[PDB]
Amino acid sequence: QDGGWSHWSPWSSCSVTCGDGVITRIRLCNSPSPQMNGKPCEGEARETKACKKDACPINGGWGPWSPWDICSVTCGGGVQKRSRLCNNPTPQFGGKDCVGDVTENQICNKQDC
Ligand SMILES: *[C@H]1O[C@@H](C)[C@@H](O)[C@@H](O)[C@@H]1O
Ligand SMILES: *[C@H]1O[C@@H](C)[C@@H](O)[C@@H](O)[C@@H]1O
Repeated sequence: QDGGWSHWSPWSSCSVTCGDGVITRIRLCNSPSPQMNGKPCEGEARETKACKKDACPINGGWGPWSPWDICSVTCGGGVQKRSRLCNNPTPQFGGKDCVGDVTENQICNKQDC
């Protein structure tokens, strides 16, 4: 009794919901399975195909902070600024916006005036 392949199983769904992945389907050497010294089934027991979905969301990421602006003062109470860019990367395909402020403030040179 030589082995015989069962019918293919239904194709699975895409391995991913976005971007590229694969759909798989399987067979069993059980229709009939091989007996002792009978020929085993010839071929593949699994078949992986490829599926392509829409691009995955790209969440925003902050770029480097700009250098601190020079202090508005040399003694008592200064305020210097600093800025950011949400373009490393820029949000795309429904990705989340960067979290946080685009600009930063801080007191400086607050000392003996
Ligand atoms: C599965 O992957 C996530 C990241 C989103 O792209 C969903 O829309 C998709 O179903
Ligand atoms: C700037 O502030 C003035 C008042 C002086 O104290 C300078 O020495 C400082 O750089």
